[PDB]
Amino acid sequence: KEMPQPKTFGELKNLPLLNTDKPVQALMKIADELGEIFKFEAPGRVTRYLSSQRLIKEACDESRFDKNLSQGLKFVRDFAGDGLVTSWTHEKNWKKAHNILLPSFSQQAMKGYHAMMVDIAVQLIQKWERLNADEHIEVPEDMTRLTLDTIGLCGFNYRFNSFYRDQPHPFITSMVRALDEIMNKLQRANPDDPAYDENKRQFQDDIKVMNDLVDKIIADRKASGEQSDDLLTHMLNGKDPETGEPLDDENIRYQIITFLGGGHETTSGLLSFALYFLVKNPHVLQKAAEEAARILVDPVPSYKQVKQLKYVGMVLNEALRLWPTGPAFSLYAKEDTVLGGEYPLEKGDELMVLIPQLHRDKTIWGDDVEEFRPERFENPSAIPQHAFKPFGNGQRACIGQQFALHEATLVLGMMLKHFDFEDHTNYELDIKETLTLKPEGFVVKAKSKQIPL
Amino acid sequence: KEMPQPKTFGELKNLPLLNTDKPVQALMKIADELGEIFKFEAPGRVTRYLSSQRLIKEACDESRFDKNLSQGLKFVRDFAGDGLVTSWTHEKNWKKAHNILLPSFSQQAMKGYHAMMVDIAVQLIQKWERLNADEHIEVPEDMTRLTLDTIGLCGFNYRFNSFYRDQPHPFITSMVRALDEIMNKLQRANPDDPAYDENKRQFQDDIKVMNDLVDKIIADRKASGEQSDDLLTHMLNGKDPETGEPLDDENIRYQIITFLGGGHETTSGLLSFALYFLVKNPHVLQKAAEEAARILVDPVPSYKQVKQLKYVGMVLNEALRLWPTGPAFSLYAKEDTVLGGEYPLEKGDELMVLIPQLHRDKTIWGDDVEEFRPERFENPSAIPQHAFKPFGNGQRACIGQQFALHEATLVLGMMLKHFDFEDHTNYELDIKETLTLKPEGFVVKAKSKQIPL
Ligand code: HEM
Ligand code: HEM
Repeated sequence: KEMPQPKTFGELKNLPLLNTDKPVQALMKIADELGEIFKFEAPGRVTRYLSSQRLIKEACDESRFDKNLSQGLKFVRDFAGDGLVTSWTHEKNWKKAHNILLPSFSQQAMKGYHAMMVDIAVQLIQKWERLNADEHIEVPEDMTRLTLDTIGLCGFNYRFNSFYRDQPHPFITSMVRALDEIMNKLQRANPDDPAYDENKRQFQDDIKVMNDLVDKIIADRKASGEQSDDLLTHMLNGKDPETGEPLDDENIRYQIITFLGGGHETTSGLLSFALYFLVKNPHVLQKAAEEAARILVDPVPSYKQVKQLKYVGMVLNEALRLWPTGPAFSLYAKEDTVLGGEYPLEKGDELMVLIPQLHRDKTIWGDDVEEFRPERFENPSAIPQHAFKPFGNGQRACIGQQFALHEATLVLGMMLKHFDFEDHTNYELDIKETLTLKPEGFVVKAKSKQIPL
Repeated sequence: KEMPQPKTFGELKNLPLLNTDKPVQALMKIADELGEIFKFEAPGRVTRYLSSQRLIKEACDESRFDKNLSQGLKFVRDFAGDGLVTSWTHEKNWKKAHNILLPSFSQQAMKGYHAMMVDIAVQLIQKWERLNADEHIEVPEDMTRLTLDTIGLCGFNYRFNSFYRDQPHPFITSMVRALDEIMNKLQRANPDDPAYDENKRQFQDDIKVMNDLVDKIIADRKASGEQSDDLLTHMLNGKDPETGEPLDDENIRYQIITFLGGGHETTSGLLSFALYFLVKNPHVLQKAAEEAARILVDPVPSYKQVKQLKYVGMVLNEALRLWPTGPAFSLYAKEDTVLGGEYPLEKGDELMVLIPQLHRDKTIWGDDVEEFRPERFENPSAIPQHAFKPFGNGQRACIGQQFALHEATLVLGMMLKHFDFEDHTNYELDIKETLTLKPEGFVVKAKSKQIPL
């Protein structure tokens, strides 16, 4: 069968369709019009967007397709190098680092991070307890403070001290400016044009900032004479069982950058969407609060109590169903293949999985795919293979998934135990896109339940 | 640290604890009571049972510990001699045979076995296709017919023709009766009593049928004048690269018996437990069956398609986590040493790894350790070293591991492609123990999907 394709702009083909603040939301709209697959052509490149579980379960066969670096990720590689997110599977440093850092997300490791997650969570709760009558909460801003600080402390014993700051930490300003520079690069006809010399001067400055903090984190660890078993411990000391080799210096630097960027943004998105859906669905908020109060019976949560917040977990999954905060991942064909018995592909051909659309496939989820209903996840194992993919696929799936979900479950649980929430502006969801998705301008009021912490 | 010890029986010490049909399960229950290590005393022997990954990972250090023959294996050596399973690592014939036969398990060799594995697999599928409307399947019975036939045919070009029989083949009747006589001998206070002279004559009779079949297998091969590149070809003609020597006649006979025994029973257990867990976990059954339908698109599976059954592979590994079919292995201290910083051992001290307990270490796997969740094996690198050992350890690990999993993956794939399964009796798991583990009395109904074979 011949592939649907959205409207074209002459020699620019489809490229102007992504000249927008909201490209993923644009593609989702295309997917609504054209169905489970469409061709997307730009000058000198072609990809195919998949939206159905039927096709995506084939794309997620690792014998037939491997992770591809999208143009965006290729530009990310200019500062994240061969860190885990921006490495090819066949690069030696991918499997090495994969093997070395996976124990940093073991069950023992997760227990060891719990205390410091509580440290940051207490700081959030205290900030909100200390607000005056009628003040509000800037939700994504506060959630980004929490998640940046959490990965900094749990991973690196580094304190960003974001709750002491009116404005994001410099590292994040640089990071966001570098990603912003990257977004703008995706839709430029002449990269080399001298007009863009000021941008790449700014890009080089942003990379300088990120590396300055890297140098510090490393120098502090070397100088604290510490083996505080955390993510950094593993980066500096762990040896890969296959090769018997450690990470080299350069790669460690890239890993720090990678984990500092990747380790917070998607999670803050998740928390912001989850709070959004809770205030728009008071019956769900009430049920989630009921669990928080029944389970979190101590002044601070235990690891085991967090594992027992089953419904809070369902809330977080149902937020990732509707708005997966890393909304796309890219694949390539390992060999010539036919997709879905209809679409022939040649070795090298690229696919894009459009996760938000996958998560709205009515053959999987039923009629009411737009409804926020955490009960869809009562029994997570009922969900078919390759139907719910907010953490990607296979050996290149998110290494930090259990970290993300533990942090988010801890924090949301505490939030529901301690405050009642009001959507006082009747906020209209507005989704900002970077490489990630987040509510923009989401604000709430939190009335303390006056329960000691 | 003082070491826990279960309840005692006067002069008999702990030995009557193993006077049950289900000793490994009894040992697991003790492990749950007493923890990561206990001492077990008999008249004239002591061993320590290990259950934690922390201690087992040390036990698996080959510089400190070498494979020991348990009292059971020492008795098996009465007919398996210095076959690979029943040899000491320091016996010349171990490394010789290991070097000679290890190439018989190369993916190259696997490719050559595939055709004959499908032969037997097709016999099983056809049997089930030919059952009448309300008939059932005796699962362990059929899985044993299949596995025995596979190792006979692929190994030795011998056909047990087990699907043409109601009763097990005489070889397996005698092998089973001989191993049972071993099991009973592990409990007898005065072995030389005249009350057991009937048992000892029958044990010799069972040895004689095994040796009769061996003689025929060798006779058959020689008169054939063939070099059918199989496991028998290597035994008969292969030379050890290190010594430059072939196996002698005697050792060849022992290898044949060893492979015909261990080549089938553990594999048939694995298949039986896997099918058990699938019918108990319908959401996993549907995921596995969907995989099989998507991958096995030809009337007979190819070697390449069997390698694509990733989720089926996960199901098998999760059945090996809960019920590793060879549930224990034994080690001894090569020198005086201290285990786990706390438990001093003298040269020669014996250890027993209790693999089902290892696999239930909550520190490694999480709290939900009794649940059947194949997705624990989605990313191999996420499983700590020495945490999953169904195939033993190091240079003395299972040589047949690849063969076992290829056969099992092929067969379970075809079973899920061709039939729907019903747990019509709501079976209560009943685990029969020999030296190996298997469900007893497990029955299902198979409804054909009427897909041609
Ligand atoms: C809700 C939160 C998160 C979501 C939705 C998410 C999503 C994803 C996705 C979709 C991928 C695959 C990207 C691709 O195929 O190109 C991925 C990879 C990754 N994620 Fe996450 N992530 C989250 C949280 C985290 C956290 C907390 C960390 C670290 C602490 C992290 C570290 C990574 C890394 C290192 C990779 C690359 C893994 C590899 O290829 O070996 N993520 N994530
Ligand atoms: C699921 C199936 C199987 C399991 C769970 C399994 C398990 C084991 C274990 C635990 C050992 C080590 C024993 C010890 O340390 O005392 C072992 C050794 C062995 N297995 Fe397997 N096995 C399986 C299948 C097979 C197959 C199919 C074959 C032959 C075709 C085979 C042949 C052997 C041999 C020859 C050894 C001794 C290797 C040596 O020491 O050099 N096994 N098996």
